[PDB]
Amino acid sequence: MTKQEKTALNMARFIRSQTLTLLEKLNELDPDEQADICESLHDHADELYRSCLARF
Amino acid sequence: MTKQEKTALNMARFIRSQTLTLLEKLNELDPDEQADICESLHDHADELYRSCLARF
Repeated sequence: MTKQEKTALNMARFIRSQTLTLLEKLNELDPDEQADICESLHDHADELYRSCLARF
Repeated sequence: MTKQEKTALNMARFIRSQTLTLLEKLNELDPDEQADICESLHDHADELYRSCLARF
């Protein structure tokens, strides 16, 4: 278990935690607003993915 | 422009900001770790989406 591996795992734990907080907050908005936010999260996750592939 | 609309927009601005920070940090991990994190973000965005649809 390298230090960097611990950092990657912490990042994953952070994302899981943040996601649960977002669910709680989204429940406070209207359906269409929830849809807009979820779409943005999805699109941003994919741009990150392509950005990592590009910087290779 | 309702208060709730301002909250939704702030949430979007927060997600954009967090995403840019994640790009910076992912560049510090190995390719396979980057792939693992990006996949988790993508899967979590979709679970959120389905969770919002379910709670309707």
